[PDB]
Amino acid sequence: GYREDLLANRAIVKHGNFALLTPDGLVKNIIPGFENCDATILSTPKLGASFVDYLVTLHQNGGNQQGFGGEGIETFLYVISGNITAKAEGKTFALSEGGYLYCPPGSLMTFVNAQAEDSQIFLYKRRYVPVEGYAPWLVSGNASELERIVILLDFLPKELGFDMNMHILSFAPGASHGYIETHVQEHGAYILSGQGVYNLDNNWIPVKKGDYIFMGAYSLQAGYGVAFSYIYSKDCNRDVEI
Repeated sequence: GYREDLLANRAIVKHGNFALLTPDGLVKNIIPGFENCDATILSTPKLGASFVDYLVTLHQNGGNQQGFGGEGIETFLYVISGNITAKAEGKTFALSEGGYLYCPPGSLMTFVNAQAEDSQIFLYKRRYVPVEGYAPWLVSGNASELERIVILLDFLPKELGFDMNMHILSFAPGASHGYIETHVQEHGAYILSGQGVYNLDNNWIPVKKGDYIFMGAYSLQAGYGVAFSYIYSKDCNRDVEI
């Protein structure tokens, strides 16, 4: 049989713990402000996340010219593929694959497909948490130009001004290393490329390009290549308010 039919139907959920979503096999979301593009909402508080993230494929002139952000809301955009034109804080950014844009609270973001063919984007937003004597700021660039800490990438500054960060993990084929972790902090991962196997709630699940995974608070993760790379969020630098 076709390797594909085998991997058909993997969308599993364990609210608050984890969820494997396959945005493909999902109904599109009609979100005001988004024109000529298919938007599909992923993690949301109703799933337990303290953020909302999206996967959006932009058709010709697809994007959001209305302004994505919101008051007290910070956002982050990542060009999965194609070319778009983002705008924020009066500036303009020509983002190509790997191009990213972070906006501090308040600085609405707009973006549109900059090419003829479809451009695919990954969106993320959360309610920013201010701390005395600090503040975040607009950050933009391309993954290519990022440090190369297997390879870990840190998209945002580590300063307390920031209360979150986006990362990309890559695993070359002949790799002998794998991913693992336990955490109080949630995670939202979108598999950028390759194919691998994850171990969420003690069960192995083949994972692949296009898949999305919600790792809830207080969960154990693990995965390995089989180039396997994925982008993922992570809140940080903050105490827990009660």
